[PDB]
Amino acid sequence: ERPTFYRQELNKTIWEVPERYQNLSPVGSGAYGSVCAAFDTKTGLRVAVKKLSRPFQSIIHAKRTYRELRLLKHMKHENVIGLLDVFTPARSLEEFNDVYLVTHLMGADLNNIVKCQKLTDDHVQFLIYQILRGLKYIHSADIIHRDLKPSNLAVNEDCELKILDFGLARHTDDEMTGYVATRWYRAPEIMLNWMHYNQTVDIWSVGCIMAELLTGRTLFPGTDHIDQLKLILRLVGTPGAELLKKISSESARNYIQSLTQMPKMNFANVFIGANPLAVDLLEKMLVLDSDKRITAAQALAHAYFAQYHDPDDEPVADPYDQSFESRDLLIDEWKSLTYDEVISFVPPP
Ligand SMILES: Cc1ccc(C(=O)NC2CC2)cc1-c1ccc(C(=O)NCC2CC2)cc1
Repeated sequence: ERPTFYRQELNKTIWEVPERYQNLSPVGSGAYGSVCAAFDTKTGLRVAVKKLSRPFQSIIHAKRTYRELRLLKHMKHENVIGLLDVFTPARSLEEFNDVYLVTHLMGADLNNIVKCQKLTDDHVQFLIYQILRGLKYIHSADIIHRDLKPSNLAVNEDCELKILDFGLARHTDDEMTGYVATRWYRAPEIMLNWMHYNQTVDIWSVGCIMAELLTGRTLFPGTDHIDQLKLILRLVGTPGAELLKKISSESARNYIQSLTQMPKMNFANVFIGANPLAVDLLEKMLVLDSDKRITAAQALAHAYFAQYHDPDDEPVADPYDQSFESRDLLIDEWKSLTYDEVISFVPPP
């Protein structure tokens, strides 16, 4: 049964949304795309409404629209952003051309938390616990976040946390250039394209985030890719023979071999005053060889989280069929698939 929709101008375009959503107000300062906060009068929830920009203008846009909708429809986990609603004012596939995604709105991101608050060790435990609990779920569906950073960890007043923006990858070279947070949380294998990477890139990012909650300071605030790699290698040491062999980029291998060999530093001296259990977990996360990093499931059982860990309440995801990713389709075929997903949406309980 079709809701009645109303129109207003927001973010220099016409937003057309069901009446249940009231007091739309732009948020994010552009960062999360075209997102408005709203009040969902039907549920009493503060919601975030994302209007997809030009979702079917190219094959690339059409496929990424389908991708985002597929991802959100799948994720049903307390620590992972999920889909409250998805709609279009279109009454048929022919007229279908805008997609609006509705999620919970959290009051802040972690970037603002670590900037404006003092985090106790207990706050760090709880926050990192929740990130790993959400990542266990994401990783179990064979989704890689690839871009985990403080600004995509959404947090309410009770420090309850949801992970945003997983599996969408993105980013231009210019965006990754220079003294920029966009690059500081990236695993070096993906920063320098050493090899075909996998979900283990996300654990590096968690290590960088955790260290920063502990010290209040960016762990590897490189001024550029090369300066960042040097900051990283000073802390964790230069690669050994075994890791070198795994760098399939011959070019990248050759460069990294030009560097003066350095040993791994003592993490107790780097993280003075930190809980020894935090120091140990950092050591297990910040391993240069991605093969040897602790996994999210393993990390949840680490002694640092003894107060939060519950093995009966760390769920995994239902199978996520992402065979569409291998598929070459036309714009109108991606658009039809997206429409089927809009039409079949059933809201959460
Ligand atoms: C609305 C929306 C739609 C999609 C996605 C997403 O992650 N998609 C990728 C597929 C996973 C995210 C959102 C969204 C959810 C929450 C906030 C929020 O609370 N921001 C932090 C506070 C402002 C300080 C912003 C955007």
